[PDB]
Amino acid sequence: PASRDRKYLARLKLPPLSKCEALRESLDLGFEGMCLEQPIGKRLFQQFLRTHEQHGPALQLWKDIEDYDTADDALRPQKAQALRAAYLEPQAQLFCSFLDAETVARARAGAGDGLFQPLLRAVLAHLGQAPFQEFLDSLYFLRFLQWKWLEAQPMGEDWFLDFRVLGRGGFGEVFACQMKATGKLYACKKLNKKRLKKRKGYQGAMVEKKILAKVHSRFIVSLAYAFETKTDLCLVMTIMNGGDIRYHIYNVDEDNPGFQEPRAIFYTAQIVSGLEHLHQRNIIYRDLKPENVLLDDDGNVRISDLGLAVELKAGQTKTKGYAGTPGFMAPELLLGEEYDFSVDYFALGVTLYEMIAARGPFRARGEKVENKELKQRVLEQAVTYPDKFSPASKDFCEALLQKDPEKRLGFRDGSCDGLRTHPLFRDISWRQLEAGMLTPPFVPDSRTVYAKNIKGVAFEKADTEFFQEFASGTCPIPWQEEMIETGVFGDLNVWRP
Ligand SMILES: CC(C)c1ccc2oc3nc(N)c(C(=O)O)cc3c(=O)c2c1
Ligand SMILES: [Cl-]
Repeated sequence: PASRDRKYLARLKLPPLSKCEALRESLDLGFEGMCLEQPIGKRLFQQFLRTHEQHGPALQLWKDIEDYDTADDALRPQKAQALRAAYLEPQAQLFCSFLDAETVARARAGAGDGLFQPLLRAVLAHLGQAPFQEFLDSLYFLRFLQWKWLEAQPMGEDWFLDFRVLGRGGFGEVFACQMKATGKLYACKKLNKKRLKKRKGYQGAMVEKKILAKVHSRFIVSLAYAFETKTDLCLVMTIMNGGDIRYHIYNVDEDNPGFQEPRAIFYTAQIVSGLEHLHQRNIIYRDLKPENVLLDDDGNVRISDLGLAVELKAGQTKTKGYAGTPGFMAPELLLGEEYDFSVDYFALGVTLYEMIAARGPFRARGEKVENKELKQRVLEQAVTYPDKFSPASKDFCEALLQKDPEKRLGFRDGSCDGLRTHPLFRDISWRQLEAGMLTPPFVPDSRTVYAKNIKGVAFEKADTEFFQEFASGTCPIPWQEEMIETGVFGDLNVWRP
């Protein structure tokens, strides 16, 4: 697919303003939701602030804090100094007068990791008041509505060209496809309708869809579009051309398999960030393993396949249910007891162990064991560590592979902050990692392909009613990201050529 389609790009055209009146009422106009969380909203909000002299200081301070948050440690002292001199001095041209004396004085002191975070909250609080109100009453808000109208237009199977098959497995096939208008590459997972019904796979598919839709993280595969065809239910999501971790452990360098420790730590840190994102939203992954951790072109990883994931309702702290992969399921799960997010951290310990050791903690390399035998080992067998493990790796895996979930390291006080402070992540800049700034340790070769692999019922009302609910359409944030990434936003959002 060495070519976008101009026929479908032509369909991406901004509507007249009258077509956006209906949308203006039936839409969440929250400041946080519109101008911070939605890329096009933020972009248009900042353009508004740019073009209004009085909001210049607040805009540039906002940008410089974000600049400081992603900068190299060597440049941070300088950028902190320049920032304070530019915005936090009464006589400075871009002095932010809207701040309190308390916040300005505070920001002028200290040089910590979380510096300017109180300052950012103060700026965003200010911007969400008067400047936001002015924005709603400006052309830039109307332009946002135009983009939102375009976002809501139908973009089903006709907008996607499948050009290669990636996998064939449980419940359907996975294709690599191109969004025709913009040319962006996606992975499309197609679930066969008849097969789903036959396996009663409605809950598992619906739950996965809803989770992928509501979650937005660089360490979890994103859902961009959800639509239906005559035969399939389709999920268009982030493509990951590097393939799964497991392949990279064993099938590159087969004479010395396993990752170098720095590389294993990098992926672990990325996985942790993904897990935290789910756990902070009361979701349990329940299927963490090398084969479900995928690599993209740049060498960054994401967790995938949320089919066994479960969301706790409000008030609920633990759940019950046998689900997962043999060798990665925690003891408390295997015993049929209640469990929380701790099960995912046990799986992380196993995942990290396998990355370094090039084998499971409970089996030798290539050993085939029956599920009853492997169940006994997880519950009873103590994990041994070969010489490739450093003191940090061993200690960390020992902490994660605790059979008792009370003694096990993981989610505490609404975060993984306690886990981050382990000496294993000594050389990891969490701040840059989470912003996707860190250079990955290994970059996959685009030439190289990192993989192996190769009834009649009628539909009722409840089936079609379910499929429409499933086919929720375009996911707002991933779509906006796409419009910007591909330059379609820049191209259509002009004023004077
Ligand atoms: C055939 C192999 C080299 C390959 C290349 C790209 C891939 O891109 C993917 N993207 C996804 N979102 C998911 C997923 O959502 O599970 C899975 C894959 C692959 O398996 C996958 C496998
Ligand atoms: Cl205006």
